[PDB]
Amino acid sequence: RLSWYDPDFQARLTRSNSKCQGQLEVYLKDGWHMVCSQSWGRSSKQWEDPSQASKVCQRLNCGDPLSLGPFLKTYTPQSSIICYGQLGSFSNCSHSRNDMCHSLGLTCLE
Repeated sequence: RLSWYDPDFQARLTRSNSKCQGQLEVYLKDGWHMVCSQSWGRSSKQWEDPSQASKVCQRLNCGDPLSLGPFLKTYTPQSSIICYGQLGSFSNCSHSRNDMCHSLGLTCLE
């Protein structure tokens, strides 16, 4: 129903320090929500493929994705969400009602 690949899909990297390097904030029906790096059954450790987020970096007019994984620990049990299913699908995600939520970060080139 919703994927980060859709042209209708809206996302931003949180202010943080650089607009091409921050926490992944995505647009849901409700509104903007941060993604927790415990989503899609993935663990809070840097996985080997950041390229799946090239389209996201493109949406923010940034360059190629350098890294994609747990970027710091912001903690906001309401704004941060956890999706279940297939990596990339944001089809009705759940709130991070857990005692170990980590921030998902995307680093795109300038």
